[PDB]
Parts: sequence; C-alpha cells; structure tokens
Amino acid sequence: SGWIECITGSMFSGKSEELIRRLRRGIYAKQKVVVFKPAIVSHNGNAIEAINISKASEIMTHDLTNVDVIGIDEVQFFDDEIVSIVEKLSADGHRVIVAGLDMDFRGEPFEPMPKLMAVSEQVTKLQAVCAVCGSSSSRTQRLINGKPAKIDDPIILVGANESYEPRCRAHHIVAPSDN
Amino acid sequence: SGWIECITGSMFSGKSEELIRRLRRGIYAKQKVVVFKPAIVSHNGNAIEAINISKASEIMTHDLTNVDVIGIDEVQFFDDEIVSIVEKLSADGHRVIVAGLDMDFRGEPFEPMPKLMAVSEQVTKLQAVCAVCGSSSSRTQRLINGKPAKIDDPIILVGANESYEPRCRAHHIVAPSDN
Amino acid sequence: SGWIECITGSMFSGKSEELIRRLRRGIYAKQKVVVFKPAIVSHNGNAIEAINISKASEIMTHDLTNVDVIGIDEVQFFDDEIVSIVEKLSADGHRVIVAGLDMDFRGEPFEPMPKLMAVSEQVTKLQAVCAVCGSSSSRTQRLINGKPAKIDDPIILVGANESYEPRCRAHHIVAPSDN
Amino acid sequence: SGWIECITGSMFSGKSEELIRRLRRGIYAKQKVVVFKPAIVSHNGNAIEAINISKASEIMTHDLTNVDVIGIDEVQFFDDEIVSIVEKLSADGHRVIVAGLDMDFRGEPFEPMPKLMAVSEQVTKLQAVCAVCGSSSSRTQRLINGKPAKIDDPIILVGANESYEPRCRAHHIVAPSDN
Ligand SMILES: [Cl-]
Ligand SMILES: [Cl-]
Ligand SMILES: [Cl-]
Ligand SMILES: [Cl-]
Ligand SMILES: [Cl-]
Ligand SMILES: [Cl-]
Ligand SMILES: [Cl-]
Ligand SMILES: [Cl-]
Ligand SMILES: [Zn+2]
Ligand SMILES: [Zn+2]
Ligand SMILES: [Zn+2]
Ligand SMILES: [Zn+2]
Repeated sequence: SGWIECITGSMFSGKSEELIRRLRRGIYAKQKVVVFKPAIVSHNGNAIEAINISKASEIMTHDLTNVDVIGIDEVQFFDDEIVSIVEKLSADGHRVIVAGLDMDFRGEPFEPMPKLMAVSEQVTKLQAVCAVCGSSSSRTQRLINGKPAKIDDPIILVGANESYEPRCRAHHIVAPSDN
Repeated sequence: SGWIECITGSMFSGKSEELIRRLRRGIYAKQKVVVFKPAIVSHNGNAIEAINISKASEIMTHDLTNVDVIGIDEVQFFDDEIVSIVEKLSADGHRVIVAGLDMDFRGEPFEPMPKLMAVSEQVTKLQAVCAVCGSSSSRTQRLINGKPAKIDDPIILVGANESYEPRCRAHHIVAPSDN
Repeated sequence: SGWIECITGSMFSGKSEELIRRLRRGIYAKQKVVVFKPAIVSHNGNAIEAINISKASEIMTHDLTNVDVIGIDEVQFFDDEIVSIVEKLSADGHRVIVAGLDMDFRGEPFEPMPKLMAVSEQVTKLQAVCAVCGSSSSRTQRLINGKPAKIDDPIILVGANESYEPRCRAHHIVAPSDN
Repeated sequence: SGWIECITGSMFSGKSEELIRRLRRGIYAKQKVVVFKPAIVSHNGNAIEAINISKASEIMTHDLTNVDVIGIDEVQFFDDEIVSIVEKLSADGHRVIVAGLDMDFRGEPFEPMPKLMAVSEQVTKLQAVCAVCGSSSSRTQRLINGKPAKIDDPIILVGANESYEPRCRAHHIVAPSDN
C-alpha cells in the first residue's frame, strides 16, 4: 500500500517544483498531504500542510496516522537516519516523496540520496540546462570570484563572491587543491 | 537544433505546472523564453514572457527570432493548424514545449494532441490520482448533478451543476445517450 | 483492472525488443501472455504464445478469457479499428501493450498510433541513434539510390536500391516532389 | 561528450535485456560497442563485442580508444572501484551504460549501485510483476524451503532448496534472525 518516490538532480533542475506538483495531485483527490523542509498551496479549503524541521527525528514526533502523502524536500540537509524513517513510513502505508541533490558541487554523491535512490520504488533524475552550452546539465557548478571552486574549498565561506549554476559534465570544473 | 516536447494527460494531472517547471529551467540558463495560452515568473530580471491568444495563427505574428524556448499551454483550445506551426518552429531551431489534454471527458482523443504526440521528439503522459480509489488516474470525469455526464451532453451548458475530477479508467463513466 | 501501454518511435528504436522485455516480466510472474504480429520465449514451461494475423479483427476470434497480458507489435500495419479493440480488451481487465511507428518515412503521423497514444494510460517514445551525427534520432530516413526518398515516392517500389536508417530531425530529409 | 546511464531494479526486471536493447541502437548507428559481464548480437557484420571479467580493473587493460559505447552488466558483482572507472570512461568521451541490482534480497542497498545512481546522468529503475498480487514489484524475494529467507542467512548456501522471485514491498518478507 505505501511506496517511495525519489526526485533528484542538480541545483536548479526544479526538484522542489516537481515535489509540489506531485503533492498537489494529492489535494485534487481530497487526500491529506504534508511536506517537511529544513529550517536552518490549497484547493477547495484542503491544503498542503508545510512543516519546517531542524532534524529528521522531528518527523516521527508529528501525528501522521491520517496523512496519505508525505513530502520531504532538500533531503541532503539530513542524515542516512532519514532512510529508515522513510522505509517505516512507506511500510505504514504512506506514499512518501523525497527530493534532494544527487551530488555536491564537487560531483561527489550527496548523502543520503544514494541510499534513498537504491531503496525507492521510483526514481526521477531531473536535468536543468547548462549555463554554458545550453545542453542538458547534470552538475551544480560553484563559482568563487567568477572562478571554479576548488575540490577542498569549504561550504561555509564568509565574505566570498559566490555563485551557483547548472552545467553539463563537460563544462563542470572542480579546480585542484593548492598543495 | 530544435525539437518538440509534448506534455499530456487528464485535467488536474499538473500539465500547466510541468510546462512552467521546464520553461523555468530556460531562465536559469539565461535563455529567452515565452509561453502562449488561450485568451477566451522571473529570475535575475530575465522573465518568462506570457502571451494570451485567440488563434494559433497569432503565434507567427510575434517576433521569435531571439526566443530559445516556446511554450504552448492548453493546446486542445486550438486546431491541427498548430501542428505545422510547431514543426516549423522546431525546424527553425526552437525548443518547443506543448501541453494539453490527451482525451476529452468522453475518453475520445482530443485534437490536436494525437498528431503532436506522433510528431514530437518527447512525450510525457502525466497521471493524477483517482478521486474514487486513489490509484493513478487517466481520464477526466465530468459530473452533471452529482451524476456522470452523458456521451452526448454538450460542453457549453448553461445553469447546470457541473464538476470535473480525475479518475482511473475503471471509475470513469460515460452515461448512455437518452434515445 | 485493465490498461494500455503504448511503445513508439522510429524504425530501429528497439520497439519490438521493448515489447518482448515487458511481456517477459509477465512470464516470471506466472501470468499467461500472448503477442499478435502482422503476417503478410519461455521460462519454466510457461511461454509467450506468438500469433501471426492479417487483420485486426482476427484478435477477437481468439479465446482470451485466461490471458493476463496481450501484446500487439507493428500496429501501423493495422487500421484505427484496432483502437476500439484495444479499449475493449483493456475494459475487459487485460493489460494491453501496443508497439508501432509514430511517423512514416515522410515524418507524417502513422495511423493508428496517434489515437492509441491519446487513449493509452502509458506512452513511451523510444529514440535510436542518428546514423549521421550520433545524437538521439527521432525519424526513419528512407534512402533510394543512396539519396533521400521523395515526399511522393510510393512504399511498394520494385527493383529499387532501398535502405532505412534512424536520423535526428535535422539530418532527416524528405526530397521535394518532381512537378 | 561522454555520459553515464544507469539501469537498475530487482532480479527479473529485465535489466540485462534493456542494457542489450540500448547497446543494439549503437550497432544500427554503425558505432563500436562492447559489453563487460562477470565471469565467475550483430547487424551488417558490426557486432557487440562481449567480454567476461573477474575484476573491474580488467576494464582499463582493454584498448577502448575506438569504442563509442561501453556496457557493464551485473555491476553488483564488482566494488565501488567501478565508480571511478565509469567516471573516467565517461570523461574520456564514452557513452557508458551500467546495469545491476538496486537492493539485495534483504532490501538493503546493493553496492555499488547507490553511488552509480548518484553520479549518473540518467537513471532508469525497472520494475517486474509481483509473483503474489501481480502489481509492480520492486524487491527480490529469496525463498529457502518454500519459506522467506532470514535477514542473516548467507548467500553461499550448499544443498538448500533455493528460489528467487520478484515481489512488491508489501509481499516481500525478510524473516527475523533466530537468536
Ligand atoms: Cl552543493
Ligand atoms: Cl518527473
Ligand atoms: Cl473535456
Ligand atoms: Cl515530467
Ligand atoms: Cl515508413
Ligand atoms: Cl521503456
Ligand atoms: Cl540478492
Ligand atoms: Cl527504459
Ligand atoms: Zn555544457
Ligand atoms: Zn479509481
Ligand atoms: Zn543527426
Ligand atoms: Zn505484491
């Protein structure tokens, strides 16, 4: 009765809008729907309940016994703990829809999406349009000073000129570490 | 260089939201994007130009020489004429995205989506959630007086109690003609 | 309980192999499966029954009361009659899988695939690889004397040097009529 | 120029047949194609070169400079080492198609498919048909003595009555460990 759907892809691939589109179908069928998003839409009075959380554990603190469809956006902000949470919810008969990043800016697998992709019934990898060539993009390009971020530049970075854009694998560049 | 993408499915399957999601990817790649819709969204100053039209012929009256991506929503409101228009635009190097109904309320193929599906590079049939059983829906149920519309009830209907909801083929009912 | 799945695309896109792959899943689940193909695979003793036919009408002459899954390959060799046949079979609780051409060599919609795409629950447009550039192909290129067939060359053609290959829309060429 | 396509799903979902179908499209476009499979199809004289291997490292020992398309079947028989091998081949301009199991019989993510799904441009999760209910399956059911394998039963098992069949999550059962 319950299953998991996984939506992934780079930044700017429309993951969040796709998650919302599928939750909206829940509303037209008069189902109860909620979405969880990291802390740090209605039709005929029935509405998507949105819920900000700091930790994946907060999900089970909510009463979900009457909820048909559970969304979870930006899953890369959580741990592999969210994997067992999502399996349990799907075994308790919920439709569960998770969205988040497949890779980080370096092109490295972004926990916990690998495992979610492996255990989910459905997987949809969305692609954006490369800011360079206009072909299908697959990667998130991080720029620091109009230049390709380095493999070892940290994610917390104070006062830096920082931008993100989608790129194809060919146009994606991770600059080498310094020494 | 140009191609066609077709988005179809019943009412309430999210066709319009999916068309917008794909056009938004155009904006993040700094492409120029427009959408046409029947008469009767920005990021960094670059915006989807929306354009209401009465007739498919109006499309060619617009200057489209710098437009990367052309959307066309609710194509069932137009004729098979839109087929050659969309082939020409795709041959002139545009990415073209059409959305509309696959079938009418009777379950009959809704012109001009059949031909567009046949000539398009990509086809995506979206499914909603059946208002009866909660399975994947495929059809638009028309109700008149809380009852299934008849195969021959007209679409223009004055003063009637009229509703639409998505249903699976099993729960979709077209009532017989009277005599 | 019954539905339709449509598999389409150009020649050489693997439609026939995809139809067989999906019918084989029927066998591993111990379902009874048949495939119809135009006239003019087992596992643990349970086998796909293959059936050659001249006319779509022959389908209803077969006893199908115990058949879970009905395949129909090369549907372009049949008429729009096959549309109501496939709707009836799906309404009688069968899973029905149709494969055939979306367009002919001219790029024109190939009856009866448009209507089938419109009324089917699922649609899968397969793409081959362009014999010229190696990108995703969408069209069937007909060659006569190492040259692009003409829009009006007939399909019955005696003694001619005739070849077919998949191409992208850009590399697909229909030569003009003579006068 | 190069990319990765990932084909996954349970046993009996047709992963191997889908991998072959996509490699065959390479042949019709006159591309050179090879497939690697664990040790322990032609058209107009141009043929898929099949190659049995014990170790993922053997792949780089082969001369691949003229190969357009590289297949790799049953990737669960290899290590995460195959991840960097597949990224390198895709960065050297090859189309790479990997197939293998998403989960093991226990429902646990099957290395190295998680990471491959995360770094691949395309992901296709195929589904079989549940041997119990006939709905879409997602899991591989292991049976020992007509009974559900236990979470801790090993995979090497001498003289046991052992069968596998695809099941939906609901009908999939992992029996508890003994003590
Ligand atoms: Cl990132
Ligand atoms: Cl999607
Ligand atoms: Cl309608
Ligand atoms: Cl989509
Ligand atoms: Cl043809
Ligand atoms: Cl497919
Ligand atoms: Cl296994
Ligand atoms: Cl596929
Ligand atoms: Zn690019
Ligand atoms: Zn229903
Ligand atoms: Zn081409
Ligand atoms: Zn089942």
